[PDB]
Amino acid sequence: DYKFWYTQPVPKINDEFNESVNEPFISDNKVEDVRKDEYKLPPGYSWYVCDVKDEKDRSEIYTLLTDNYVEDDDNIFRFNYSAEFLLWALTSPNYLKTWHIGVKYDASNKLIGFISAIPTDICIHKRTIKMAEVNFLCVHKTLRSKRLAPVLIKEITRRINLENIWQAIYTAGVYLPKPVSDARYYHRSINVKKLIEIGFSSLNSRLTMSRAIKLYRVEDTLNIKNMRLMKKKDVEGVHKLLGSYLEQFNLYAVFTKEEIAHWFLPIENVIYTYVNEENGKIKDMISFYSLPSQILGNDKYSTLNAAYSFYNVTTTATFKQLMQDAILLAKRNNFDVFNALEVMQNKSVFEDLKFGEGDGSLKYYLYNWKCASFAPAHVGIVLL
Ligand SMILES: CCCCCCCCCCCCCC(=O)CSCCNC(=O)CCNC(=O)[C@H](O)C(C)(C)COP(=O)(O)OP(=O)(O)OC[C@H]1O[C@@H](n2cnc3c(N)ncnc32)[C@H](O)[C@@H]1OP(=O)(O)O
Ligand SMILES: Cc1n[nH]c(C)c1Cc1nnc(-c2sc3ccccc3c2OC2CCNCC2)o1
Ligand SMILES: [Cl-]
Ligand SMILES: [Mg+2]
Ligand SMILES: [N+]
Repeated sequence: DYKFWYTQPVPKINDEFNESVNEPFISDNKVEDVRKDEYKLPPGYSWYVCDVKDEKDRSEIYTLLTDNYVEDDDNIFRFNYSAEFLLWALTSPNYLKTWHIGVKYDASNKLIGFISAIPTDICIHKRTIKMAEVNFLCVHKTLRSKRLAPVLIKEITRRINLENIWQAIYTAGVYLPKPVSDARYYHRSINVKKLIEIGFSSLNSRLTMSRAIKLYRVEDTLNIKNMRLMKKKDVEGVHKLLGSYLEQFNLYAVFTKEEIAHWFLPIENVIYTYVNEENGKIKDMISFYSLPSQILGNDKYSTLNAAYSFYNVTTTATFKQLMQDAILLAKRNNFDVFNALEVMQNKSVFEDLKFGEGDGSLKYYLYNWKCASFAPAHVGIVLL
């Protein structure tokens, strides 16, 4: 029925647009007309402005997400974004603290809901638009199906519109009106044995434990011998290499140098970026972020460490050789599995590099934007 989504400027379930349509649902919006009152919460709940730079406010958001955020379909894994990852994800250039919105239960003073946005320039079918990237919408498990989520959504929309921004980008595993693209995820086992023991991977009479371990063995030698952790001197080179690469896609963020520095400079247990420099020029890059999942009800293991393919560009090797090196660098950093979406050129290497198809897919959405949908190979952005 989508009783809430149908009141919003997003496509109806049956809407399909020609490649030539690329425009808002509602144009000529006026900042002066935006509501100045906060949306009403049910009795006993209050808005709270989170300070993600304050360790203790950041720890509250962390706890709320650790306990109540996204699980896989079978409720075996729940994402466990670290506190330091949340700092990086929310404090990108020109971020607004007022777009990091909590909801507390007054009587306990406990955070029970959150939603966030950061500003980014998004190019959709060759038109670049200032947008908000929305993420970390979460309502405590005890308060589900009370229609709190549309309150969170309408309040962040209002605060975004105060900044004269009228479009947003977001991703979800659930189907909503109406994806612009849908990308399945794939997984490449690194610590085979652990993945078998927690239920993620399987054996059979052909594939015994020892044979599974040998199937996924990797050689500890890079195809691109000089691939090294990115350093601040590499920001201009990464900006040129990535910025050029991304223009081929139907949907991508347009990064400034500031943004390159924030989204790529390495941070242990958060973001890993490697580069290959030749004559002071960056010719190849690999990047993946750390997103562990908490393992629910396994006696032996509590955490699955997982590296998430982010942006990868090669000019001196084949894309397969580059992604093989990305797997190796993940293995060198203690990750159990390497996860990738079928975006950009990724799908082309999955069979050869022994990726297995996962359980589900990630839907990409835009708010207040009408356009043709497209295959995920034409998606050139990866959200957190
Ligand atoms: C111009 C600026 C524009 C800015 C805003 C752009 C839009 C931003 C939109 C947000 C983007 C976030 C992206 C992002 O964070 C990444 S996707 C991860 C979302 N978070 C989780 O899955 C965490 C675990 N689940 C929860 O915490 C709750 O189930 C949530 C809070 C999801 C819903 O709480 P609830 O207690 O289960 O449900 P009610 O309160 O009763 O609300 C039901 C209404 O919520 C609609 N719903 C459910 N899940 C949704 C989802 N993932 N996106 C959008 N809408 C979602 C649902 O269809 C229904 O509407 P309908 O009746 O029409 O069908
Ligand atoms: C809960 C869980 N534990 N382990 C799994 C697999 C899942 C299910 C799942 N949901 N999204 C995904 C994937 S794979 C993936 C691979 C590369 C890049 C992004 C993603 C991605 O999305 C990102 C970005 C949007 N925000 C959530 C995380 O994977
Ligand atoms: Cl309303
Ligand atoms: Mg609710
Ligand atoms: N996301």
